[PDB]
Amino acid sequence: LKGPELRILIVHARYNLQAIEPLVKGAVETMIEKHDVKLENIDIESVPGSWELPQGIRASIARNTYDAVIGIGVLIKGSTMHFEYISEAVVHGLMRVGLDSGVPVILGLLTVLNEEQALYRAGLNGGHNHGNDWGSAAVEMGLKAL
Amino acid sequence: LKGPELRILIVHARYNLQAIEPLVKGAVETMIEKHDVKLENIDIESVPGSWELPQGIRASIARNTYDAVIGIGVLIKGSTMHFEYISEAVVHGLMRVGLDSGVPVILGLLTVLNEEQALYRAGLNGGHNHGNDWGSAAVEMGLKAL
Amino acid sequence: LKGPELRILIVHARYNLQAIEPLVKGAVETMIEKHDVKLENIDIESVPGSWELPQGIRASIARNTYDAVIGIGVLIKGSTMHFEYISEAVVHGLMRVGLDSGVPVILGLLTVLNEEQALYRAGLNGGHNHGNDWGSAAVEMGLKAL
Amino acid sequence: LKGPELRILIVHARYNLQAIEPLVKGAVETMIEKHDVKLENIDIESVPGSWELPQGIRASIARNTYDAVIGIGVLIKGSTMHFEYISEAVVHGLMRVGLDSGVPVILGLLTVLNEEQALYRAGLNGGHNHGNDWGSAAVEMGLKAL
Amino acid sequence: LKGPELRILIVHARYNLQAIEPLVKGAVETMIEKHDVKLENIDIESVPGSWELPQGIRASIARNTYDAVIGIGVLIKGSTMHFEYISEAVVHGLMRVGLDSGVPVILGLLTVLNEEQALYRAGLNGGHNHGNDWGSAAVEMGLKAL
Ligand SMILES: Cc1cc2nc3c(=O)[nH]c(=O)nc-3n(C[C@H](O)[C@H](O)[C@H](O)CO)c2cc1C
Ligand SMILES: Cc1cc2nc3c(=O)[nH]c(=O)nc-3n(C[C@H](O)[C@H](O)[C@H](O)CO)c2cc1C
Ligand SMILES: Cc1cc2nc3c(=O)[nH]c(=O)nc-3n(C[C@H](O)[C@H](O)[C@H](O)CO)c2cc1C
Ligand SMILES: Cc1cc2nc3c(=O)[nH]c(=O)nc-3n(C[C@H](O)[C@H](O)[C@H](O)CO)c2cc1C
Ligand SMILES: Cc1cc2nc3c(=O)[nH]c(=O)nc-3n(C[C@H](O)[C@H](O)[C@H](O)CO)c2cc1C
Repeated sequence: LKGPELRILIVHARYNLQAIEPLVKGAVETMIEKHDVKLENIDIESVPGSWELPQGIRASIARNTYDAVIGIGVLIKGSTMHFEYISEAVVHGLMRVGLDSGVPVILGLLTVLNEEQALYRAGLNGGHNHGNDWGSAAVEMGLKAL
Repeated sequence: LKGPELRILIVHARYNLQAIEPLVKGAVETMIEKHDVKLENIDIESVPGSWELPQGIRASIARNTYDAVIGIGVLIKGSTMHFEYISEAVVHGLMRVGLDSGVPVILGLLTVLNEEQALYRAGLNGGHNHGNDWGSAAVEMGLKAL
Repeated sequence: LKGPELRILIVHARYNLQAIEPLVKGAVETMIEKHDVKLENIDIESVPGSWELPQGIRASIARNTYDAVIGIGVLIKGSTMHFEYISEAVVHGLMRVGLDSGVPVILGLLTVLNEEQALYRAGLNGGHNHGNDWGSAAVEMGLKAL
Repeated sequence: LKGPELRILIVHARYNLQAIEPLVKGAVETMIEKHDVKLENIDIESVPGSWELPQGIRASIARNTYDAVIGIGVLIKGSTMHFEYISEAVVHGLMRVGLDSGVPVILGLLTVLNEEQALYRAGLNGGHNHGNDWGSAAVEMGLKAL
Repeated sequence: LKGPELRILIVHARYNLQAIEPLVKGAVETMIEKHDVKLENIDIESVPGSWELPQGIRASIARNTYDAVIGIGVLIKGSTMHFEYISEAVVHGLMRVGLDSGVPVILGLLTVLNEEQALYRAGLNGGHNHGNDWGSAAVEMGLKAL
C-alpha cells in the first residue's frame, strides 16, 4: 500500500512526552518509509492534553483537507476516577468526530495503569511501537476513502 | 427465508485472523447454502482493526447499496484498559452507523477474555460458529427492510 | 385509562422464547382486557435478537404510524463481556429511537444473570409478569402523546 | 432570587410514591415560598416509571413553553443489572433533552442501593429533602436563561 | 503564548466552594499574569451544581462570543451511585457542548473519592493547583481556534 498523494494529520497531546515522541516518530517513519507518504504532506499539531484531542482534530478538519488523521495521547490511571471518565469521553469523542466528518480518525490513545505500560507500547524496553501500526492504518483508511 | 436478490456487505478486521476466518466463512456459507444468497452479491472488505469497523462500514454504505451489513472483529482483554474503552466505542458506533443510515448492521464483534473464548465461538474446539447466526440475521433483516 | 383508537407496535427478539412469549402475552392481554385496545390495532414483528431491536423498531416506525411501541428481549450474562456491551448499546439505542422519532418506546428488555431471573419476571415460578406493566405504560404514553 | 413570571414543569415517575411525593412537595413548596413562583405557573405531569422521564419531558416541552423543568424519579438497585443500565440511559437522556431543546432540565433522579437511602434524601428519618434544592436550581436556571 | 485579545468564559458550580475558589483563582491568575489575558475579557458565571455545567455553558455561548470556556466543578463519591452516573453524564455533556459549538471547552471537573483529594488538586496541603493548567489550556486552545 502506497499513498504518495495522501495528506495526513497528526494531533498529539503533550503530557507524557517521553512516550508520545516515540509514538509520533514511529507513525511518521512508517508512513514515509513504507507507504511512500511525502513528508510535506504530513501536518503535526499539538494540544495541551488528551481532553483537547477531539476538538483539536475537529478544528483542523474544518480548516484544511486530510485523507486521514491520527489522534495520539496517553492517559495513566491516577488516584481519582478522573482516568476512567476522561478515557471514556475522549475515545467516544474521537469516534464521533470521525463519523461526523467522514474523515478516518485512527485511535492512538493509550489508556494504561502506569508509565511502564505506555513506554512498552511506544517501542521501548523490548516493546513494539504501536505508532507504526497507526501509521499504516491511517494510510490504508485514507486510500479506501478514495 | 430466501434472499436471492439481497446484496450483503461484510467488513472484517484483520487482528486474530485465526478466529476471524472461520467467522466470515460461516457467515458466507450459511447465506449461500441456507438462504440462497448469490456469491456475487456478497462484498467482503477489510480494515486493520476493530476500531476502523464503524468507519469502514460507513464509507462502503456511501459508495454502493446493500440490504444488510455484518461487522466482524474480535477484541481480547489485555493488560491495559484499552479493551474496555474500544469495545464500548466500537459497539456504540456500529449501532450508530446502522440507525443513521437505515441499513441493518449485524454485530459480529467478539469481546472476549482470551483467545480460547474467541475460537470457541468461531466453531472450533467443540464450539458453535456464531458467523452462521450472523449470516441468517443479515438475510432476515435485509428482507424485513424491503 | 382506555385507548380504543390507539395503534401499538411490539417488536420482540427470538432468543429465549420461553421467557419472551409470556412477556408478549401479558402485554397484549393487559392492553386488550384493561385498556380496551383493539386486537387489530396491535402489530407484532420480531427480529433475530436484542441487537436488532433498535433498528427493527426504527424501520417499522418509518413504515406505519403507531402511538407507542414496546421493545421486548432478554439478555443473559454469559462467559464473555458480550452481555455488558450489548446491554448498554441496546438500551441506549431504544432510548435514542424514541427521542429521535417522538414516538414513545417502552423498554421491555430484561438484562439478567440467569434464565431463572428472566422466567421469574415473565410471571412464572411465583413471579410477576412485567409484560403487563409494559402494556399499561404503552397505553398511557400513547394517550399523553395526543 | 425571585421568579414571579417563571413557568416551570415537573414530570415525575410513579414507582416509590413514598419517596417521590416528599420530593415533589419540597420542590413546589420551595419555589412558591422562597422564590415567589406562582402555583398556577407550575405544571405537574407524571409517567409510569423513570424510563419514560426523558420522553415525557420531551413531549411536554413540545406542547407548552417552560423556563425550566425538573425530572423526578427514584431507581433502586435490584437483583439484576437492570438498575445499572436504566440509570445510565435515563441520566444521559435527560441531559440530552435539555441540551437539544435549550430548556434547563434539573436532575431529580435518585439512584440508590435501598429504599432507606431514598427516603433519607426525601427529607425523612433525619435527612435533607433534595426536592428543595432542585426547586431552587430550577428557578435559578430559568432566570439565567432569560 | 499571549492572548491579549482573547475573551474567555468560566462557569463554575457552587458545591464545595472551598475547593472551587482556589481552582477559579488559579485559572484567572495564570491567564492574566502568564498569557496577558485582560481581566475585563474574562466572564465568570456560576450554577448551583455540576449537573448544570453543560447547560450553563451552552446558554452563555449562545449569548456572547468567547474563544474558550472552562467548566469547573467538583464531584465527590457518596453513599449512592449518584456520583458515578452524574460524573459520566456531565463529562460527556461538556465534550458535546464543545464539539457542537466549535468553541473549545476545557474540563475543570474534579471527580474524587473524598474532600482531601479535591483540596490537594486545588493547590492546598502541598498539592498543585490544576486551575493554572486549565487557564493555560484555555488560552492555547483559544489561539489555535483563530
Ligand atoms: C487531575 C488530572 C489528571 C490528568 N491526567 C492526564 C493524563 O494522564 N494524560 C493526559 O493527556 N492529560 C491529563 N490531564 C489533562 C486533561 O487531558 C485535560 O487536558 C484537562 O482536564 C483539560 O485541559 C489531567 C488533568 C487533570 C486535572
Ligand atoms: C494496545 C493495543 C491493543 C489492540 N488490541 C486489539 C484487539 O484485540 N483487536 C482488534 O481488532 N484490534 C486491536 N487493536 C487495534 C485497534 O482496533 C485499532 O485498529 C487501532 O487503535 C487503530 O488502528 C489494538 C491497538 C492497540 C494500540
Ligand atoms: C456470543 C453471543 C451471545 C448472544 N446472547 C444473546 C442473548 O442473551 N440475548 C439476545 O437476545 N441475543 C443474544 N445474541 C445475539 C445478539 O443480540 C445479536 O442479535 C447478534 O450479535 C446480531 O445478530 C448473542 C450473540 C452472540 C454472538
Ligand atoms: C425489573 C424492573 C425493575 C424496575 N425498577 C424500577 C425502579 O426501581 N424505578 C423506576 O422508576 N422504574 C422501574 N422500572 C420501570 C422502568 O422505569 C420503565 O418504566 C419500564 O421498563 C418501561 O415502562 C422497572 C421495570 C422493570 C421491568
Ligand atoms: C444526592 C446528591 C448529591 C450531589 N452531589 C453533588 C457533588 O458532589 N457535586 C456537585 O457539584 N453537585 C452535586 N449535586 C447536585 C447535582 O450536581 C445537580 O446540581 C442536581 O441534581 C441538579 O440541581 C448532588 C445532588 C444530589 C441530589
